Amino acid sequence: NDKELDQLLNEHFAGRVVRKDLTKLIKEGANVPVYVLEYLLGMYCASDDPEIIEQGLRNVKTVLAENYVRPDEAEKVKSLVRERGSYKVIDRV
Amino acid sequence: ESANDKELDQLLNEHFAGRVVRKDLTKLIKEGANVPVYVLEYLLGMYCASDDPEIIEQGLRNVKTVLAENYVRPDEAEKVKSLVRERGSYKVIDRVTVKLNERKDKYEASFSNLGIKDAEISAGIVKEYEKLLVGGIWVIATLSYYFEEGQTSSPFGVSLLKPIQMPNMNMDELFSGRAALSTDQWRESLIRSIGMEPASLKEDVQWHLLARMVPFVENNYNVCELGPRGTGKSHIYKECSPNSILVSGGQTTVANLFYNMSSRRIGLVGLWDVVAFDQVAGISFKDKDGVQIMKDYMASGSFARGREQMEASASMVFVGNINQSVESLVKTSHLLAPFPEAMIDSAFFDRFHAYIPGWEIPKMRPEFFTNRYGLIVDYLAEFFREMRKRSFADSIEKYFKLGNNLNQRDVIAVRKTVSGLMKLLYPHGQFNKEDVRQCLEYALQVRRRVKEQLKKIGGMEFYDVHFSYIDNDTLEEHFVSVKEQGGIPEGPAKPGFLYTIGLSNKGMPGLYRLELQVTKGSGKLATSGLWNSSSAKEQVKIAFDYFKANASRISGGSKVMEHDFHLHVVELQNTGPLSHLALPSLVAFASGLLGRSVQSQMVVLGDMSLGGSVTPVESIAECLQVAFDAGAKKVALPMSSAADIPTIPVELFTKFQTSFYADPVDAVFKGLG
Repeated sequence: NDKELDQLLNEHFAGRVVRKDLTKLIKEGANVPVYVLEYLLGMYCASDDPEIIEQGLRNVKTVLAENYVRPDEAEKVKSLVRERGSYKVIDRV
Repeated sequence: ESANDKELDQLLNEHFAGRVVRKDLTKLIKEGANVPVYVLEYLLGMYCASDDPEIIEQGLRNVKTVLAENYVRPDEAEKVKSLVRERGSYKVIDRVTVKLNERKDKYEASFSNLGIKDAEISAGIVKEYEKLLVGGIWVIATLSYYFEEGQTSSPFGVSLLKPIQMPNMNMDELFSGRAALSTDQWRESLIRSIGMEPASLKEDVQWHLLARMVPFVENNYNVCELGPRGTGKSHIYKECSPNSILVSGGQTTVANLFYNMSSRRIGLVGLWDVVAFDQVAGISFKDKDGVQIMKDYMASGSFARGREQMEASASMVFVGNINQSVESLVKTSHLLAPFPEAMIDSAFFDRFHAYIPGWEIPKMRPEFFTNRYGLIVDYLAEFFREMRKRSFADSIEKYFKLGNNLNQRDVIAVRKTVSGLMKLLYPHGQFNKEDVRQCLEYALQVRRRVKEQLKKIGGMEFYDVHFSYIDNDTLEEHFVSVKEQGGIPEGPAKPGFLYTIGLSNKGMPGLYRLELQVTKGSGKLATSGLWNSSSAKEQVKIAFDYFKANASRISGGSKVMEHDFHLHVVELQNTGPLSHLALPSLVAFASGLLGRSVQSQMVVLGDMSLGGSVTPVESIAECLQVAFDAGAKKVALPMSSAADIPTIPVELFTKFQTSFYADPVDAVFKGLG
């Protein structure tokens, strides 16, 4: 029935279920709120295949690592925007 | 030794060419210089070619001449400005930061000592050295002045600029160098890198020195260290790191430390990698919520101020002086009595990921300062800063599991400390099981010390202080002791104390202390410190059942069913778990329930079955020798063990008042007198 519950929630609350335990694997260390990671894994979950879950989890880790805007380097980021014309960053807007 | 020292020197010169220097000559310059040490390191790296004494001395002359000529005294600062205007250009040494004035779309450099705040600098200089944009670096600069009437920009411009710190980091080369060296060589070189003599220090002191470096590599990694004066606790945080700040006096307002709402600016915890509070005895915050904000940040790594929650990665260190003896402090409030009373709170100390026993380190003496090659301080600091970005706390799950005594906070603390040590010693990521073994043992021990102190403060809630780790291959559970603190006293103790001797699981004779606490209850039995052993719990249950069975013969009216008993096993020699504990448990129950103190300096030997059958003392001579070593004056033995008395040495046997009982009840009677 648990799988039936997951089916029903996916049917009626699509994109709102995140398979809690997975996010704990990312509590290894980060600088991002838990619910943000929840939403990211929700978008990148794709399916229930463990291989696909692991691959999307790796993609999420890499995405968080690549674009963080750690405050001390914030000014530097400005220059990267000014020199390159455009730059992608993760931040609270 | 000397050959090893020299070959290490060529290894450093080979794999870290241009990043190593004889650090002794540095103290030849330091005294007459206001410049931070790492700048001197970089300059000597630039101005020294080889080990020719003439070359070394001439390079030292050159460096002194450069510093004397081009330094800017703060009071002299205004003078320099005029010198720029009259001569058109002027060369200075100063720490420069850069910000992008988006209103003018131009790069403005700020000279902190000189007082200039918006000197125009070209985009090329900015692009060459991105470190200018992070926290500003010490550079040699060529100021230029150019004013036209009606202009709006700052008339000071910078034409030439050369950094005087390591501008870029190549950790691929660092990994190559580390892989090219042994673990012992790497650790010894790291110890040299802070200017200390590796050969003059013990291994334990080296590991505590590395524990000092740990806060530079793990985010939000708190640590507290109290010790005798003169051990150089504050040297590393104040001089040998541009990524650390030693807040003096501990007195800091929450607006400066964490967040200033008026300026909408983050405090120190967002600017520096390590914030070290010197001489914690003076810590006291004007606003009472300051301790609350510290607790929140230390617990979660982020703090909420007003309506906004903000994260910070600063690692907090608390260094303090100890004015008493080591042991005298143990019998004080606990160990952190030096800490201010406003900071004496169980929830506060529960956040400390580590205690560093600053007392064991020998006082700093000039022969402890190395004269050999070591990494440039700036290079080491950049290494630490980059290593902050990685994670290695998952290494334990490859080989070991944590014990069941560790709650989530203890688990987090031990993972953080293991990760920090692992990053310090093995940045390259290649390591074996025994290395992780050593690091995990160290982390568990240092966390356990905080656990003991917090237990001494809080009573019962933090009882699980028997931290241990389980191998994944042999499933052998290794327990870690505080060693230092975990070193027979004198006079009768209160009922519930007794000292027993037995062969551990390794078959070695060892001493253990049994602790019984009796409260009003319903005959329930609780156990702690039994190494989670099913067997030891079984003998404890056997002893409790036998005591319940023969309560009338011993108590004479005292009711077992009306009182709850809690027993605790403390191993004072780290020999291993003991299974032979039935008779000492029975004597414990008898002493605790009757309220009678056991005879002073008596060690009970032998064991019993559930029916009360007494067993002969295994390794009687060795156990007696151990009793003599620990200070036992009286011994209680089974009658059947008397057959092994002729095997006892005469001189050993003459030292004790030997008691032979017959059955466990007679053992009780002998014990209680």
